[PDB]
Amino acid sequence: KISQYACQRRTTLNNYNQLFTDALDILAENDELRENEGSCLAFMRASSVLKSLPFPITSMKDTEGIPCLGDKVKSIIEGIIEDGESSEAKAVLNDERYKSFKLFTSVFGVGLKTAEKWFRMGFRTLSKIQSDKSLRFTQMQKAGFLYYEDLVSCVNRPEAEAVSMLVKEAVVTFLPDALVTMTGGFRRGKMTGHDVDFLITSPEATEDEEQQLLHKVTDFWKQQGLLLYCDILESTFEKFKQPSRKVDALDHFQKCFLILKLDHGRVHSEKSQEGKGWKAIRVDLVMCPYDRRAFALLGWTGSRQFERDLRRYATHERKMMLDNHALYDRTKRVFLEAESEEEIFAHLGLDYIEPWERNA
DNA sequence: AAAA
Ligand SMILES: [Mg+2]
Ligand code: NA
Repeated sequence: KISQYACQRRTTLNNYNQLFTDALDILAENDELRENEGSCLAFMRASSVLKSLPFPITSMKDTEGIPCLGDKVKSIIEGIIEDGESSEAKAVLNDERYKSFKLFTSVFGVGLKTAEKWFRMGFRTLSKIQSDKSLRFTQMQKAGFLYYEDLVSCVNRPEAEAVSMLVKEAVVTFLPDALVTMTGGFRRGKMTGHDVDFLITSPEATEDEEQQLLHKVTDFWKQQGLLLYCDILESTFEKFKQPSRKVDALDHFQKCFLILKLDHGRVHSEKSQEGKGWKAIRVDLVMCPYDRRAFALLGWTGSRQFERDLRRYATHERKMMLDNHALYDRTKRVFLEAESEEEIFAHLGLDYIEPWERNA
């Protein structure tokens, strides 16, 4: 019997139900925009469970025994089986508010509030926003518009690997024992991504050395002329605090949101200049204390739905509190240690789910 | 105030 929890399902990139899940993902995104958290969650859970199926749904009978498929969701599935299209998802794709929100938030530095503001001002295109003489843009938005075409184009695996080399080369210059791991979608087996994320940790670095590494690495790139954008968020990590109770847990580790200049010569692909000879790439770096590296790796590998269900399962089924920094057992009244993701899964009483099986 |  298929579990209601993504952390008890294996979800690989061979999705046999993309016709259904692309429609459910659009409906979930619209409910997020319309601030309908409940309807958003119901569509996300339904989309997630269909992504785990090893076969395509071809009739309503095929949905028998599948959890997280309410009456509203089953009406949407029925409509797609009928003529290969979702009239509901088609109406969202043609909605002016939905189109504007997708288009405006595609800019780095533009979120829900700024997209809503521009829509209510009567803006509908990025050309009209950029050329407006009354609008004032944040430094993040200026970078978002300047490098827009590069940031909107997919980062592929040769580019992600080229970025990994740059990150490792810079990091070991200041901390030679540091462990650098690519996380996010690429760790889950994805061919593309909007950004490249890394977890950095050092077994021998001091509290101060750990704090200074992201500043040293970004100053080095600034000197080389590779730092196009940089925002460093200082750590608010607390060694002895209980893990988050929130549905969507916050990460308190030191991190930085960057835009790096990736020279074409560094990329070893099949297509190896054409234009400027470089590509702007969104990169995130996270630095964590050595003893929390398994919790941080688990949180940053994702997917977002896999993380939500992991934390929900820990709370509701095991009376445990899990977040990117720790695992606390409320019955035993102890923090649980882990040197690997496998040990976290074993503490939770879960069969180990490989990173490429976490595409929930 | 509003970047996973
Ligand atoms: Mg990612
Ligand atoms: Na955005």
